[PDB]
Amino acid sequence: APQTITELCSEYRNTQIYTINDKILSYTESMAGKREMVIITFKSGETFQVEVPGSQHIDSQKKAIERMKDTLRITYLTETKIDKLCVWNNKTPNSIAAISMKN
Amino acid sequence: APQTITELCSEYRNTQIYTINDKILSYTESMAGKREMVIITFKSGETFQVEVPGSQHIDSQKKAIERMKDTLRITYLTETKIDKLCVWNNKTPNSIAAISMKN
Amino acid sequence: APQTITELCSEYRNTQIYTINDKILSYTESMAGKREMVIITFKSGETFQVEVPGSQHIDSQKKAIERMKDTLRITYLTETKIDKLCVWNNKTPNSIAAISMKN
Amino acid sequence: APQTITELCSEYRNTQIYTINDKILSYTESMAGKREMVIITFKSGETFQVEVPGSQHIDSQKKAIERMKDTLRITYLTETKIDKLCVWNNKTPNSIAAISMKN
Amino acid sequence: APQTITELCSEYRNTQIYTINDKILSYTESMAGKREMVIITFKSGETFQVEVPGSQHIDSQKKAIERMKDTLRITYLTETKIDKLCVWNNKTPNSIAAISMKN
Ligand SMILES: O=C(NCCCN1CCOCC1)c1cc(O[C@H]2O[C@H](CO)[C@H](O)[C@H](O)[C@H]2O)cc([N+](=O)[O-])c1
Ligand SMILES: O=C(NCCCN1CCOCC1)c1cc(O[C@H]2O[C@H](CO)[C@H](O)[C@H](O)[C@H]2O)cc([N+](=O)[O-])c1
Ligand SMILES: O=C(NCCCN1CCOCC1)c1cc(O[C@H]2O[C@H](CO)[C@H](O)[C@H](O)[C@H]2O)cc([N+](=O)[O-])c1
Ligand SMILES: O=C(NCCCN1CCOCC1)c1cc(O[C@H]2O[C@H](CO)[C@H](O)[C@H](O)[C@H]2O)cc([N+](=O)[O-])c1
Ligand SMILES: O=C(NCCCN1CCOCC1)c1cc(O[C@H]2O[C@H](CO)[C@H](O)[C@H](O)[C@H]2O)cc([N+](=O)[O-])c1
Repeated sequence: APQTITELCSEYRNTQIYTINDKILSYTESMAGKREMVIITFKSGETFQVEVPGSQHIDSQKKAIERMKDTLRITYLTETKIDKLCVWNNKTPNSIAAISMKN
Repeated sequence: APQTITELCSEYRNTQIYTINDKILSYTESMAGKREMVIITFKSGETFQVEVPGSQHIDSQKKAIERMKDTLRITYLTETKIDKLCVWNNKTPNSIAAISMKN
Repeated sequence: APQTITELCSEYRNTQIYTINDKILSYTESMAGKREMVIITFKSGETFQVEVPGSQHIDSQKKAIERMKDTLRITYLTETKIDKLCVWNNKTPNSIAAISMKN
Repeated sequence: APQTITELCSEYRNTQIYTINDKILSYTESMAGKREMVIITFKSGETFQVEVPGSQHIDSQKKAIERMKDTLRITYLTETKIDKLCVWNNKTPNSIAAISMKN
Repeated sequence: APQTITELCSEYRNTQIYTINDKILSYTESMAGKREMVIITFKSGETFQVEVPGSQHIDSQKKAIERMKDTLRITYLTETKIDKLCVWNNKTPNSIAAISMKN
């Protein structure tokens, strides 16, 4: 198994590592029909999404998708600094695949 | 996908943005039969609900309605200030579709 | 839908509002068969329960009961003041139907 | 329904009330197969468990057990004082049936 | 049942105890297909994972795995000291079987 996020990220196509080194600036969450997602932004101006669960996801990614949204909400509320994000760049906003934080 | 709550809100009929910029003043939660809902208020007098899950909701919203109430409760308890609410105004009190927070 | 817990509570029979305006003095949780419940008490001597899920409850009340026990646990832990309780008074200890909290 | 942890504890066979009135010293959590359990210890010497789910539990006890582990984790992390524990003494280490915490 | 994590660890083959006595240095989480896992590292250089659920895991272990990720994120967030880790050493990074924390 991978041992860092850089590594996990280079196993997939259309992705990229973003070095954040910052807390989340805004948290957006929606429960509207077909728009059940989370958007975050940074002071740098970047915007990321956790995508609405869809046909592109495998079954084992569904619980992971709710956990990610859980993680982002709590990271926002505690002002925890995020280290890196591994994101899919064929979407807009770019879509979160993985996250890392370090103390 | 949408990049902000406002853009997401304007994909729906019967919605409107309230710019709150404030901590929730009060939190109500009910488990009584047919009234399984949350009600929040602001220092302004604005009252909002998370509707009781129903016929108007599609399957993918069911987890999202539950996430939304988890969000409103921890927001209330931490005194986190809400930025904007995207709400349906064909309900009374108005019904939340999406919420955003900024630090 | 109702806009306050008092209005909400008044839609049911065998219910009354308790105005607490105080933090929970003790929290009790049980996983014992047939007594899967939470009990809370106040410095006033008042005692209240979240009842065991039973044939009195309908379908949609199942997650709400779990949410209400989660809420009482975090309210206890953060020493958050409860404003009112809407309870069913045909049970002892009286049974929580709804909770509000003001900040 | 019972009104305190002691009345509730008296309804079962093989139980006993421990009045610890102290935080949890250590928290151990396992996901190893057939040992999916929580163990806690206190300064005064005792060691208690949350049993691995099994046929001795009825169906409404499955969610209760998960809740109980949730509670012991947060209680540990916050140093919340546990007042009493209703435990079954026909297991080793003794097994949690109920806990109480007080202000 | 085992009374400590070292007694529980030694019931399993291909396991060993890591005495960390330290707070988690980095927390990594991924929702990418087939890498639905969590990775933690320590100031000492040590690196550990929560494997992706698979056929080596029995159903009772599926909930325990979600529980273990939940525990690592909140442990990370609150800077809590991890006392010991019981890990499977036939995997890289080594895989968490059990965790323990004290004061
Ligand atoms: O490039 C991909 N996989 C390539 C193999 C990587 N590898 C898989 C086996 O174990 C080790 C890691 C790969 C790309 C994927 O990509 C797609 O779905 C994503 C959401 O997951 C995003 O929506 C992304 O925009 C989209 O293009 C999806 C999956 N998937 O959800 O199964 C795999
Ligand atoms: O305005 C709607 N359609 C607008 C399309 C926006 N959407 C973006 C993604 O691509 C699909 C279309 C729209 C209105 C809806 O409306 C209704 O349900 C809401 C709760 O869901 C509220 O209760 C609202 O008061 C009620 O009128 C419901 C849905 N729905 O639950 O599926 C869509
Ligand atoms: O909560 C109930 N919901 C079922 C229908 C609810 N309905 C829609 C919303 O506004 C008013 C009434 C409901 C609760 C009722 O109350 C009963 O169940 C409760 C738990 O739900 C309590 O245990 C209470 O002690 C018990 O007497 C009785 C009836 N009944 O006789 O129909 C309905
Ligand atoms: O928890 C039990 N609840 C089921 C019945 C509850 N009872 C119904 C009426 O209101 C008062 C309490 C119950 C527990 C019992 O105890 C058994 O299971 C427990 C876990 O739940 C512990 O593992 C304990 O060590 C074990 O002996 C034994 C019986 N029994 O031998 O019949 C019932
Ligand atoms: O080999 C295993 N069990 C077999 C023991 C059966 N038993 C042997 C002697 O006594 C009488 C009968 C066995 C191997 C295990 O290990 C396997 O799965 C683990 C996760 O569960 C890890 O992924 C690990 O790396 C992998 O080897 C784990 C378990 N487990 O978590 O239950 C059991």
